[PDB]
Amino acid sequence: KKSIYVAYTGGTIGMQRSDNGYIPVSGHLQRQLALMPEFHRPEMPDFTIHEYAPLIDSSDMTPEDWQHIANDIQQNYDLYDGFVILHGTDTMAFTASALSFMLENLAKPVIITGSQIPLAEDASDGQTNLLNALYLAANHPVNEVSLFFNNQLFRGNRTTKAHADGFDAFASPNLSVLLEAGIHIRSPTSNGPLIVHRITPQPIGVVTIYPGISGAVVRNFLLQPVKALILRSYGVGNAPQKAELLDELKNASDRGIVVVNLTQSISGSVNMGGYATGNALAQAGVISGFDMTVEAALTKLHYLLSQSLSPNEIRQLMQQNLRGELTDT
Amino acid sequence: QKKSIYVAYTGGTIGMQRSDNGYIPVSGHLQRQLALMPEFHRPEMPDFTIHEYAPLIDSSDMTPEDWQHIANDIQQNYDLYDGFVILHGTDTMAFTASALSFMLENLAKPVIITGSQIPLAEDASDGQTNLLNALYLAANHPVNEVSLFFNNQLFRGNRTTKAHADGFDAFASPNLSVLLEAGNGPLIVHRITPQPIGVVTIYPGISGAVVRNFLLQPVKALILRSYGVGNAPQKAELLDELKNASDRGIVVVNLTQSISGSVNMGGYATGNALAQAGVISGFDMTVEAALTKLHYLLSQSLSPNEIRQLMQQNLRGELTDT
Repeated sequence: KKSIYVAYTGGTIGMQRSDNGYIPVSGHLQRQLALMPEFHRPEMPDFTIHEYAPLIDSSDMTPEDWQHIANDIQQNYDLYDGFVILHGTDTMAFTASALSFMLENLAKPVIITGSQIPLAEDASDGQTNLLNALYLAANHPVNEVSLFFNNQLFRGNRTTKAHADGFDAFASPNLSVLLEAGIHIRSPTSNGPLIVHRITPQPIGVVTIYPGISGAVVRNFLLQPVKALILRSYGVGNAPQKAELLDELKNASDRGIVVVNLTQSISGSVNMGGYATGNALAQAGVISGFDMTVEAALTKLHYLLSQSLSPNEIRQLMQQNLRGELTDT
Repeated sequence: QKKSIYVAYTGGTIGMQRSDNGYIPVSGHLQRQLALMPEFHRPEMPDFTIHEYAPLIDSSDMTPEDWQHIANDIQQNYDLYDGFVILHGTDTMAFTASALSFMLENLAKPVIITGSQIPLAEDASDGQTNLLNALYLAANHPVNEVSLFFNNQLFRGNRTTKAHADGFDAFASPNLSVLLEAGNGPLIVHRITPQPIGVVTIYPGISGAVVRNFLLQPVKALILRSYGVGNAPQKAELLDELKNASDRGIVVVNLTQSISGSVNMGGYATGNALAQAGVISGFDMTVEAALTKLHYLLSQSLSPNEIRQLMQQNLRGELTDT
């Protein structure tokens, strides 16, 4: 019989509906699951719940909380066959992305999921989300950080919260789902032992270009203590041919700031290869973020900046597919 | 006698020639080609006039000054035609459509912005179908709004964003159904000038220090892209910087990072800590609508409080009441 470790970090799935909003009730998740017979069928794995105290609203997640979850998996790695993380939906995609970088050579499934509604309610997907995450963490041989939502298993570092709320809140815009669990439509390295990278908060600006955007506004984004800037640009990665903008980006890159080009588009790739582009951004030292989500690029920069790497070492690794987060152009 | 449509060729690939050195401008190429394409001259097609801008604008180089040039061009032609088709590069098409929706008050004729990523001539090119369809719809199914037409879909302009980084299905209107699946008072033209706006995305552990720099001079407004239905970390380090900015007259607008759905933070009726820090809801606006709407409002003689009020009112169909 497989055994799964479940961290209840937070989220509405285990809470109680009240007039004053959803409220945490200690042990409520575990008491309810003991009485839901679907969770105890012969084909289901055994599972153990570690309920965080206090639970975290995912909007209050920090990189220290990423590290706490990674450490929890590392502590428990040899004791279980797989891992389920229960988490609020607001920043679930950030946590999934961060954990994919942090857990190198992962060779057991880690599946993050949750629900915006207490799981006893008919409108809640929490029962089906946790049932499937438990079953797949036990039986499905994808040894990656995945996110389960609306009967779909997505690669964690390709996920974004695509709808503000609702049962279909997550998408993987630049990668096919790993698995459909309900209705059907017609892989990174694990060679060598688990390595759990340390991550700390990093001063990163995430900004959007728009017509007429000033050098003065961009200069402010690149003031200390910024170490890296994610620029959200047009189409396949285009920005205005404006010396006052390009000069500020070049000054930043020349003093070791890592400046990364992502598209404002929901889907598709930046096409700005460093040796093979006329993009004036590339001449100002900006690197391509290919088809990364904001979540992947922001967590990948945390991962790389938290180690002992030079600016040039970070720029190279930002452009390399490390954990399945980006597609070669 | 037929409807008459003014076509401004402002820029984009549609009228250009493919070359080893990428697309090059050829003055008069679009107009010459259309004269020889019989589909443009059938009974249901309007009469049209092409005006080719010189130089053409690469839409990635668009400024608010170029928004104004296009608005002024529509104003000067407004009484001479039944409707207006603007040909434009795809990179910033949604920003121009959004800006023109605010600038052209009491618009009572169709304005359709469109374009193509392939020259008109090229086999199975959307140049021919996008321009042909836009001319057909402006004449035969007029919607008296700034609309964006692409890939057999007529979208409300100030509800559009670039969906795919490239390709035939470049545009979407995530928070409003298409105006068409195609398978009071006189015109006032408002002035817009460039405005110092910061457009930022929050993330876990974002610091007070980084947020403080987003709000330094000359910033007059900040679009904050936040989580889900408009949530941000509860930490005083962030909310204090936003409250200090609002207290000195900076307009801070809450948009969702989600491509679809709404911020849920009505001004008088929200437990949001953000609202206590002076942050206002941008409802379900696109980034394009919020950024162009701020340009529009900051370019007039309105106080910060007047801008905050008008930012939360549906002025041109850009946002939905919660």
